[PDB]
Parts: sequence; C-alpha cells; structure tokens
Amino acid sequence: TCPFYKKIPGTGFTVDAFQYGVVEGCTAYFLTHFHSDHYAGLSKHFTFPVYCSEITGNLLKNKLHVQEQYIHPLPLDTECIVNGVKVVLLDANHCPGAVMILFYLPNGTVILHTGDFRADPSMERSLLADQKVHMLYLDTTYCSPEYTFPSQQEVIRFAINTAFEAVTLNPHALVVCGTYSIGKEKVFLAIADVLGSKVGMSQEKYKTLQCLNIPEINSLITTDMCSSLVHLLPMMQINFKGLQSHLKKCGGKYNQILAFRPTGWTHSNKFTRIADVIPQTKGNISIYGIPYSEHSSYLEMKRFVQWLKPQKIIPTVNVGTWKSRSTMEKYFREWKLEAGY
Ligand code: NI
Repeated sequence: TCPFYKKIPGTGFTVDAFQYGVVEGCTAYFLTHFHSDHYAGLSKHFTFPVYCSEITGNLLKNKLHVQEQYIHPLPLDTECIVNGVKVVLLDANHCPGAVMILFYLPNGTVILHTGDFRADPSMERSLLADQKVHMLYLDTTYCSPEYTFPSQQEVIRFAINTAFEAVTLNPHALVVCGTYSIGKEKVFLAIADVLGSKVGMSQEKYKTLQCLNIPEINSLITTDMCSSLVHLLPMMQINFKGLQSHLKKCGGKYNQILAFRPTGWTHSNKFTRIADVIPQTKGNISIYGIPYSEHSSYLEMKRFVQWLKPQKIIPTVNVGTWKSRSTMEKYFREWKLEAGY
C-alpha cells in the first residue's frame, strides 16, 4: 500500500510509487529519476502513463523495456499541462535526468517535490523564484548537522591530482572506479580526461551511459578494455580480492591498481579534510573512499529551505523511526524561528 507522502493531494498523481500495484485514484505516475529504490516495480508490462525527463525516459525504454506508448517525457524549465494540472520539471542536481516537480493545484496551492536532490544556490534563480510554495516534499537524507562533506569540485580536484600523480610515477598502473547505478559519472570521466584515456566498461554499463545525453560521449567511453587505462567495475568488486582477480585478467599489462570508491557521507568526514584522505593499501593495490555526494549536506538543505519559506514540510527520507522523525521536526522549527517565516 502506497504511503501518504508519495501522494499529491488534490490530484490524480503519485511520485515514485511503482511497487504498490495499481494505486487507487492514480491517473498519472511521475518518476523523479532512474534509481532502483524509486523505479522499483516498473517493467515492460506497465500500462499506465509515466511522466519523467527525456533522460529518464531513454532509460525506461532501453533498460527496463517499458513500451514507448506509456512513456511521457517532458522538457525542463517549461510549463506543461498534465491531466488538466500545470506542472514544471526542474533539474535536481542529483544523477543524470533527475528532476524536482512543481505542481500548481486547481485550488491555488503550489507544491514542490524535490525527488532526490543536492540543493544549490543556483536553484534560487530557476522558476522557483517567481512564486510562493505552500508544501515541500523534501529529500532529508542528510538532515543532521554531523553531515558535512566537501564540494563536488574539491572532490574531483583530489581524484584528478591523485590519479595523475600515480600514473606519471608508474606508467604501468591501472586506475579502477566502482559503480552500481547511474550518477557520479564525473569521477571516472575527469580521471580518464587527465590521463588521455577512454573509460573501459562492460557492454551493459556502456548501454546505460549511451542513454544519458552526455556531449561527445562516443569520444569518452568504450567496451574495448585492452585499449583503456581507466576501467569501471561493479562497486562490489572494489576490494583487495576483487581487484587482485581483475589484475590477473589484464595479461601482464599492468603491475599496480589504484581504485576509487565514491561513497556518500562516512564518519571519517567528522575528523578528516579531503586533502588529508589516505588509502587502504595491500601490496600493489590501493583503495581510496572519496565523499562524492549527490544529496544536500545539512547546511545546503537548511539554506534552501530558509530561502524557499514553505508553509509545511513533508520529509520523504528517514521517515521510518520516531527518533528520526522527531530529530527532523526539531531542525525544521529551528530553521523557521531563526529566519522568521
Ligand atoms: Ni537517488
């Protein structure tokens, strides 16, 4: 049964609600982004209208085989009418094709559903600037002040400089980057660019990347692993056993692996600066965990909310425990008192 926080009152609409069977009263199913916790339940047999971005639509058709007649892609930053309700899709600064959704209810209420997002000051000059929002359905993944991490730009700077140093000292080192879903493509693209290499990967992952409208992508990626010195592997294989095994398969082309695990936040964030991060090493293999986030830090989230001044906030993440819910409600009240809305 669909939870209440995936239902948009006053409409026939649901958001990221594909694992509940047929939802009673739902005339259109929105999907914010192609991540499995959100698409769970979609397949080639789905026969209700799905509304999403162009990129999300390419992935539904090619990866999940949803039939084309049920996929309704919408342009960003454009007022559209869906089942007689005005909507707009805005970039969520999450993974490729990820959106926030603005709904303009027939009765005058305006609702923003952030989907998954990384808040940024640039959002303060989208179409949000022009009107009031009554209700905010908010990605509260990291809604606690202990959650700090660097900018995506600092994290990429660290990774490029790390990789370029290692391979310049040893031309026979391989770089490996872990992945398990779309998102964080800049990690492996920026490293391959500094090394003058294409990124090599499985056919299934190459397929996924070909759905994403990234400019000049044929220039950046390949299925020929032998021609590449930056390889992508499933995240689960980014350990000493998995990497030893991979190095065996490269036929004595390489004699060292330097590997990256993009994570979200991890508790070493409370003690260490990005500049100071060090790998785990075993023999000729080193593994760096780097805090490349595609969700808001606590400070970014707070800044966004205090700018938007919504009348009601509905969390969409961390809602399963009373202690979580109570924690988040306390911060929302502080924010409101500090800012005066
Ligand atoms: Ni996500």
